[PDB]
Amino acid sequence: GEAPNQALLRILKETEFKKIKVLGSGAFGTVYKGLWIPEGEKVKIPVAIKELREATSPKANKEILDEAYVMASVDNPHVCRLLGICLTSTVQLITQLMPFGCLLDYVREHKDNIGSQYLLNWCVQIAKGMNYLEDRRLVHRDLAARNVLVKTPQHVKITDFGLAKLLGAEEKEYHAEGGKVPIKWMALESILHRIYTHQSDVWSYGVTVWELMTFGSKPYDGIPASEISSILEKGERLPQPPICTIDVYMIMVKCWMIDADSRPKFRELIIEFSKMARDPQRYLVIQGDERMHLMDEEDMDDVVDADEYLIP
Ligand SMILES: C#Cc1cccc(Nc2ncnc3cc(OCCOC)c(OCCOC)cc23)c1
Repeated sequence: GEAPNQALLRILKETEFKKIKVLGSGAFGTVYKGLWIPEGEKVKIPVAIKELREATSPKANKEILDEAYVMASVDNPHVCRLLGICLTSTVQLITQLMPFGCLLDYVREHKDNIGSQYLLNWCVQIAKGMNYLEDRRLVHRDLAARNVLVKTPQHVKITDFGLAKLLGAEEKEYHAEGGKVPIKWMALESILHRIYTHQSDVWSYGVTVWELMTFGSKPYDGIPASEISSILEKGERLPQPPICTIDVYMIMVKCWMIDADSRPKFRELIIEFSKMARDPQRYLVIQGDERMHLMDEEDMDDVVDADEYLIP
């Protein structure tokens, strides 16, 4: 009693796309930047191409195809979608280019120009994407700022489905196996029982929210992954970001309750952050909150311009 997944997997000819520059060569393969030019039409589509290292890997090959399967099965404005695959020596995933890269690095190199309206709209958008995934019965499993891409400063989307698992109809949770999950973003029950749920994703959503409000800080900067379970067992949690009103911080804290059902639901996070988005400054206190444009390059507020200083 399960719905057939009639998603279309598109096989694209390598001749149809012109690679142009590598965006990153991490410990997973490489991500390129290019243009997809379908033979028939008269359109040039900016795309990102992801593949593995030159030599063929056994299990890594299955993993790209697993990731292709999930990306080809989601269609939402706040989720990254697969345009298709190109069967070369190694399989290549092709998706829409998110020009401004990942959100984490984005908040880092733009701290001095990120106003409360942008922060709150991203929380709404990320919550919408996640609620969609929940409707599709998909449990992310690696939600974090690094996995949210920026199409434009006003439009972000969730990505990286490398660990995503689709749950059955009467299936409530996923039981994992190997240890390859980032500890500092996982629910307590995940670390203790390898259990994952939509509610487990909410915990990660909370942490993701923390990264944004702190403009890109590393959660538990000191503490090493091994200790995280214990500090969490003692009831410790991430600190209140300086720009955070208690209203916002209470949202992050709720996503971190021990009882998973006590945490909010993505559909509720959307409503909550949406209300706050209508009146940004009542919820986040940021020094500039616009732009913060005559570079003094000094620490002085008794400065007065010469054409305002008259005959003494
Ligand atoms: C298929 C697939 C797939 C799966 C997971 C992740 C991505 N990533 C991306 N997809 C689309 N556009 C990207 C653009 C990027 O530009 C970043 C710098 O911004 C000026 C970018 O940065 C790569 C990491 O090094 C910075 C990643 C992009 C693609």
